[PDB]
Amino acid sequence: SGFRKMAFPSGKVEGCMVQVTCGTTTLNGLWLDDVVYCPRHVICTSEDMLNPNYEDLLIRKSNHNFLVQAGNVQLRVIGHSMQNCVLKLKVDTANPKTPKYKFVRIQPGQTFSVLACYNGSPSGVYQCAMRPNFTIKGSFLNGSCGSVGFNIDYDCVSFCYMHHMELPTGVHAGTDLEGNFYGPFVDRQTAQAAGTDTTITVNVLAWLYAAVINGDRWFLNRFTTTLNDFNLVAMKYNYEPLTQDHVDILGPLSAQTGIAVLDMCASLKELLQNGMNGRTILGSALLEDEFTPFDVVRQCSGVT
Amino acid sequence: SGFRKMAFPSGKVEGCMVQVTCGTTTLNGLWLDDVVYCPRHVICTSEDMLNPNYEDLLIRKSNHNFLVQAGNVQLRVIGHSMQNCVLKLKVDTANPKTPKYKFVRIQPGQTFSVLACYNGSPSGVYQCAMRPNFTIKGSFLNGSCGSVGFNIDYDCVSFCYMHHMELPTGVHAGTDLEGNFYGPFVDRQTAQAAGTDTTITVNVLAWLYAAVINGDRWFLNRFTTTLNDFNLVAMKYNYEPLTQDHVDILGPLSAQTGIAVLDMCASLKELLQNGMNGRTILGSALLEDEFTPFDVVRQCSGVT
Ligand SMILES: CS(=O)(=O)NCCN1CCCc2ccc(S(N)(=O)=O)cc21
Ligand SMILES: CS(=O)(=O)NCCN1CCCc2ccc(S(N)(=O)=O)cc21
Repeated sequence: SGFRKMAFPSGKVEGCMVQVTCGTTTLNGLWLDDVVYCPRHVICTSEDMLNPNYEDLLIRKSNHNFLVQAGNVQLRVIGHSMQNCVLKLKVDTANPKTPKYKFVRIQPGQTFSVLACYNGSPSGVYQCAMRPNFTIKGSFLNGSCGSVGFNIDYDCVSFCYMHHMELPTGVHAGTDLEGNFYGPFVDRQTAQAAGTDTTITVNVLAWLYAAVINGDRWFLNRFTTTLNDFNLVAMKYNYEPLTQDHVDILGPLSAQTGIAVLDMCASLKELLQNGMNGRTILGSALLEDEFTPFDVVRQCSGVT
Repeated sequence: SGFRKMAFPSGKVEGCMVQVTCGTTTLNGLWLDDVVYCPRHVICTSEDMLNPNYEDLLIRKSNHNFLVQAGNVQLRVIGHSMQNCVLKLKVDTANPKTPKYKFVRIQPGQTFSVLACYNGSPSGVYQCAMRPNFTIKGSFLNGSCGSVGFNIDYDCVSFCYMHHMELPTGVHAGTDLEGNFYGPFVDRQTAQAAGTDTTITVNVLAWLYAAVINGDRWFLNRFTTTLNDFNLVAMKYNYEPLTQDHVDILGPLSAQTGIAVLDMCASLKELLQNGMNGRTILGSALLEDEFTPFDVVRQCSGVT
C-alpha cells in the first residue's frame, strides 16, 4: 500500500539524451534512430527570440553548425529540417540505445513523466499532468529546453512532450515530437496568455478512489448526486465538467471499491463546498488532480 | 523556475534489477559486480514469516535453490551468504551494467529515490525521505521487496535502502545494503511500533527558501526569532529541534535569498501557529519536509 506521485523509470529515455549546440546556444536533443529532435529556438540568439523569423534564421545554418554530442562522442550531422517548432537533425549513426518508441499527442488532463536535462545530461525525473489549459507546472531552468515528457507501456516509450519555454507566469509550454505546440503558445519571447486553468475532475475522483483503497476514507459520506448537480458545483469551483466517458473510465475503480461513481462525486461535492477542515487525504491537504484513472489502477496493481 | 518532487534518473539502477526466486517466493534483487543482494525473507514461506529462524531456514537452501533472473537470462549462483537481513548471492557473471556505486547508510531526514520493482522489473520512481522515526512512506505492493533507494552524484550511485516490509500502519521499513534495518524493525510478521514521527524542520526551511526563490513569498513576515524560542514552538508542533548544524547547512540558501535563517524560522513559527489560511506554498497546502537543503540547491541550480 501507499500512494506516491510516481514517474516512469527513465532509463530508456536517458539513453536518448544528447546536447545540441548551434552558435552560442546549447539545449537538449532527443536521439531516436538516426534523427536528433530539438527545439528550433536552438538557432536563435538573444536578439532573435523577441520576434524570430525561423525560416530566415535556419537558412544561415548548415549541417556543420549543429553540434550534437551524445555523452562524450560527437555525432555527424548529414541533414537538417524544421518541422513546425522542432528541428530534425539527421545524423549518420543510429542510436544503439533507441528503445521501441512512438510519438503521441496527449490530451489535456493526461499525465506523463519528464526527464529534466541540462547539456544533454539527465538531472531528475518527475510526474506531471498536461493542464486543461495546455501548460505544465514543471521544474525547468535555463538549458532545460529539449527535455522530454513520455509514457512507457511495457517496452514502448511514447514521447509526448518537448519543453520549449517558460511563460512570464512561471508555467511551462512545449510541443509534441512533431513540433506542434500544446495550446496557443508560440516560440517567441513575448507575453502569452495561458487559458483559465481548471481542475481535472476525473483525476481527482481517481485519486479519491486511490485514497479509499489505501484506507483514507474519512471523506466518504451518506450522500449521492447526479451528473448535472455535480457539474453545477464543478463549474462553481472551476473543475472540468464530468462526462459519461469519465464515469466509464472510472468503472474499474468503482468496481474494485464498490463505491458508485456518483457517490464518489457526492463526496467530492462536499469536499469542494466544506474544504478538508484541516485534514489530509493521501498526505495531501488539497485535492490532487495529477493522477489519471489509469495511473491509479497501474500503481494500485503493480504494473511494470 | 518551478519546484517539483524530483527523483534521480533511474537508468543506472534499472540495469541492476533482477528477479530472485526461492521456493515459491519471488522478490527483487540488486545485481552489482558478481553479487546479487536481496531481502533474506526470500527463503521464508507464509508459515515462517511469523517467527522465522533465518539461520535454520537458510541451511535447507543450496546455491541451486536461488533462482536469479536478469531480464530473460538466468544467472548461475556459485555462493550464498546472509549478512544481517540481506542475502548475498555470488553469481558467476559480473553485471555488465554495474555503475560506479557505494553502499551508504543515510541519516534520518535525508532523501532518496526509490525504484519500485516487481519480478525484477522497474515500474516507477519516486523521491521520498527517511522519516526521523526510520520509516518511509512509499508505495509498495506484494512483490516490491528488494526494491532499492539510492542517490546519484555525477556517475556514482549511492545505494542507501532496500525494501523489506510494510508495517500494519501502512508505513515501510527496510535496510541499508549491509542488511541492517533502519529503525527498530525486525524481518518478522509481527506488530511493530514505529516511533513518534516528527517533521524534518531543516527540510521545511529549505523548502520555504525554494518557495522564495520561485516567487511564493506571502508567508514572509516582519518578524524574527531565536533558536531557543523557535525550538519551543517546534516541540509543540512535533518538529525536529533546529540545531546550529542545520542553520549552517541552510547557509547557501540564506545567502542566495538574503533572508537570515532565524528570520525564515519566524515565518515558519507563524505558519505553525496560524496555519496557511487556505493558501498554498509551491502548490502545497501543507508544510513540505521531503526536500533537503541539498535538494533545493541542486534543483534550483540544475545539477546534472
Ligand atoms: C530565459 S531567457 O533568457 O529569456 N531565454 C530565452 C527564452 N525564450 C526562448 C523560447 C521562447 C520564450 C518564450 C517566453 C519567454 S519569457 N519568459 O516570456 O521571456 C522566453 C522565451
Ligand atoms: C504481505 S504478507 O502476505 O503478509 N507477506 C509477508 C510479509 N512480511 C514479510 C516481511 C516482514 C513482515 C513484517 C510485517 C508484516 S505485516 N504487514 O505486519 O503483516 C509482514 C511481513
